[PDB]
Amino acid sequence: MIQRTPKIQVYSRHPAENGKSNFLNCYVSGFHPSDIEVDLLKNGERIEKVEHSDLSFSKNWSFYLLYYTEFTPTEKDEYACRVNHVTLSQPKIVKWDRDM
Repeated sequence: MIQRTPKIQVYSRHPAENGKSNFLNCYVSGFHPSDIEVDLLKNGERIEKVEHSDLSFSKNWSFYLLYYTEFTPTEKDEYACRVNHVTLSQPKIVKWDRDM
């Protein structure tokens, strides 16, 4: 057996073909086992509608999740990714840096 803690990155992107749209992204990488819970948070509250959840693996024991959705950030709102995994005794919350 092998278990690996996810790396968690939170960032925003504008699709070049539609530059006024903005997406909040949580890239959860290199984890095993594949069982996992991932949410985007807005002001501590789970975002229920997340448009894209793309899971892949490289080696049979390394998984990758891109979890993202359109959003409209205001300088007052706080966003984050929350991840639960067997390797994490407490849920891990990674805050979005607004300049990322």
